[PDB]
Amino acid sequence: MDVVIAVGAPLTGPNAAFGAQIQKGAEQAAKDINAAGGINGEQIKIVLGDDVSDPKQGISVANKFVADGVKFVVGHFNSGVSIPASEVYAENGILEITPAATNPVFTERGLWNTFRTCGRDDQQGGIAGKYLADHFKDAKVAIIHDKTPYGQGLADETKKAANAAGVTEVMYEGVNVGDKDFSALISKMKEAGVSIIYWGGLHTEAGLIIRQAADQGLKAKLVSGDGIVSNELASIAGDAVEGTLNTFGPDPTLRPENKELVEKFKAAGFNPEAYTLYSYAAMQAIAGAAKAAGSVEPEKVAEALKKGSFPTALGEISFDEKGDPKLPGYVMYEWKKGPDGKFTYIQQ
Repeated sequence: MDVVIAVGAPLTGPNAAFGAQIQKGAEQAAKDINAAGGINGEQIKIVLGDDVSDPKQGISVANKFVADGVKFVVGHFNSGVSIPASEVYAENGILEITPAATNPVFTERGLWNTFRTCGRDDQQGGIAGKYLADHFKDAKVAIIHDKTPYGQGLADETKKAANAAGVTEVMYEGVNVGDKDFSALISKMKEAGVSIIYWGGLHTEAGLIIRQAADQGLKAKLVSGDGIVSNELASIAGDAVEGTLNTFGPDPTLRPENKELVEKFKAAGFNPEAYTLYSYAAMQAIAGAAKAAGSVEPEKVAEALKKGSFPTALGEISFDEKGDPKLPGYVMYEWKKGPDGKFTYIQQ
């Protein structure tokens, strides 16, 4: 009997590009694992669910997955979607491994079923806050967030770390996801002499802020997190994106062992940037744990995940008792033109 594994992701909406990263990564992994004999001799069957980065629609997706006999979910992208969805999964025998949701709460509720291949925002904010102090000790910093669990959570972790390292922000403000006119906020930052904008949120709002700041004559560098790692940031922001900084884990497209895999994605018409291989790796973790467990039962796969180590596109993966991966930490990237002439994030 096929092992039904769902991709829960923002396939449409503002974060569609990330939905594609997750979908393409998981789909290719399923194909590759199936070509090698499947999981414990059984083929993977992928089902898709589009959460539109909307917790309400994520819950409907979660319900659809339960009804369709889903056993494992790779996803979701947004913490505000993944946290509520994970409860539905936890109550209905479904293991969820997110490749991108970073809010600490996701693995801090004592649920048997929650795992990640990505890091978490207490780790990320620690790195970011220390970076602000190390490189912009005397700068006037504005901390702006998108009023979501993820965005404000990351801003707050960064604030805490920056504050402890001697940087006191001159502004701390929330904006609403979906809002697009930042003129007043940018003017306020200009009046305040802001030269650094720390952004707790995603690429859509980040790109709008970067572009509008340039247009309005606010000379400030935007610093953000894992939420902005898409080419679409550059598409929205334009050339003004140059110099932008953000934290992200290791870039797995740069791992030598992934050379052929990355070439294969490109031959299929997809640029497997950012979370693509984090999603690929989540599928690999499920397969490896099931192999070790001698079972495809989600509860048994969960126990196996917390015991052993497994080969993935991210490197050898293992998990702590809360479901968080033991993988390399966050590093700071800068936006610059890559060898292909496009602005992208490159590790400093």
